[PDB]
Amino acid sequence: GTYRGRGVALTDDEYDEWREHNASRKLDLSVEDFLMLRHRAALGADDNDAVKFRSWWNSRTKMANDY
Repeated sequence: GTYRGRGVALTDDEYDEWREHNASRKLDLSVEDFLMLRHRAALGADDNDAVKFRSWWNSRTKMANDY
């Protein structure tokens, strides 16, 4: 996967789609946080924020797991 904190630009879609994540989940989250949520979901970590991200994002998009 990508990274976090290191000026992460993330894969092309998901970063832009994070701006949508901000909208849809009615939060005001930074990309790093997003990248984590998707990271865990995509890769194989099940931290609840990431799983609730998964649930929401995978009913609609189902991302582009660092593709």
